This record gives sequence, C-alpha cells and structure tokens, in this order.
Amino acid sequence: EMEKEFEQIDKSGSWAAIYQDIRHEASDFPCRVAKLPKNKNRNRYRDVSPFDHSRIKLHQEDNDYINASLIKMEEAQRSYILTQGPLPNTCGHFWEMVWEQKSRGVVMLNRVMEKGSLKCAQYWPQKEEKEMIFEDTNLKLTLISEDIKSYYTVRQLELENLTTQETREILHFHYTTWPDFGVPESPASFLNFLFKVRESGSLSPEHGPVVVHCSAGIGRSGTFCLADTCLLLMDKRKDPSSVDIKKVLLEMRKFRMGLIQTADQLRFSYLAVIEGAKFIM
Repeated sequence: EMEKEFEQIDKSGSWAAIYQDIRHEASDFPCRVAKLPKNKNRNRYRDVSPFDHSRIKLHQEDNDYINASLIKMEEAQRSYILTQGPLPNTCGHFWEMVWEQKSRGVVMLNRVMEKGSLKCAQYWPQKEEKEMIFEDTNLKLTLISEDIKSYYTVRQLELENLTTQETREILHFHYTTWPDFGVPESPASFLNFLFKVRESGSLSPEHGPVVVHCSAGIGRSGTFCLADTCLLLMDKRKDPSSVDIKKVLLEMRKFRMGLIQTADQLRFSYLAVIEGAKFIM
C-alpha cells in the first residue's frame, strides 16, 4: 500500500529525488496574462504565476487579473482555488474573487510576516470594531467572531457587497503554527485542521471552491489540497491502495505550478494521508 512506499523511499533516503522527478515531469503552460506589464504589481513573486487556462478571472472591466488558480479535481469531485497571499494593493481583488466565486471558507496557512519577510498583507480586520472597506471593489468586511485554539484560529467574517447590501458569512481558517524551519513533526494537527475545515461545510459542492493561500499559494497550500484530495480519492475508488500521491500531485500541477515546494513538504504530505487514512479506518 502507501505506508510501504513511504518506507521504500525512506530507507532509500530518496525524498529529494522523488521531489526532483515530480518537478521534472510537471506540466508547463503559458501564463501570458500574469506576465503582462500591467500586472507586474499584482504578483508577489515573479516566478509564481497562474497558468492562463485555469486562472481565476475577476468580474470587472478594468483588469480581471488576480494571481489565483482553479484546481479542479475531477475524479475527487472537488475544486480549490489556490492563491498567493494578498498584496497591499490586491486585497479588494481577493475579497472580490471570494464574493464572485461564492466561496464559504478561506484557508490560510501562513503568518503575515515570516522570518523577517512579508508574506501577505493584513487582509482581514483583527478587531470587531474596526471593520475594513475595500473602496476599489466596493466591499466591506467585518470581524464577527474569532475562536483561537493552540495551533489554529477560526474566524467568522461578514463580507458585505456594498452594492447589493447583500452580505455573506465567510469562515476563515488560519493555521498559525506552521514552523519557521521545516515541516510539523506530526501531521495530527494538520489533519485535525483539515477535518475542521471539512466539518464546517466550507468544502461542500453546495458552495463555490474554498480559497487556500499561503505566501505563494503553492507550498503549504499544495500540501493541504494534496492531502485532502488524496483522502477523497481513497474513499471513492473502492481499491483505496490504488492512490498514487505522485500521480495526484502531477495532476494538480496541471492547474498550478510549483505545488509542494520542498522534498520535506512532499514527505509530510505522504505522512498526512497515511495517518489520515489510518485514523479514518
């Protein structure tokens, strides 16, 4: 099964090589829109861009460009939007997308500043009393509630389309304890967090796709979507042991580049599926 391939890779000390191989096989599609002069200041990283074919279009005339991708896992019957941490000038765009795609949950896997480097802007209100309004997108955002746990925080937010005065409740899942160096020792907490997200309703087909981000929306974000997808696959196929993580990762990389950023994140991803499988069994 999979816990053995994990061991085959382990005694071999080949994590870096499998990581190397996946990176060698990853698909490569144009990102012409992302690279247009007008969009330079809409990308955190010049080397992390959404492919043209799966990019999320904002519904406005000025410029529909946001660095965000629709990952559509057809067999698993789940879609995700992976996106970079919002920039100071793309916060309105971000909430615009959330509104337009009709997402119920935003999944955050980073801290705004990490090891002295800004990874994303403070895109949501830290205080119930100081709601935020994004003038460019005509949206208002209010912190309703916040439940802090040891390794993560869940917040209830009210996003108000200041144009229909419609309002939606957005759930914000913030994983606050990813370590500065490496990956978590145990996946338990990561899986618990995933489960909380599943339990909330955020991943149901009844809603638009969950939006997941980190700094670039590919390392940590890919780990989350990889783990989730692989579990679904296991549940669906009726020969669970048929699920090849390298294969689901490669299929994910058709929708967005660089998913899973280090060999250590790939090993953590395998760790998370096995234990998640075990727990579920």
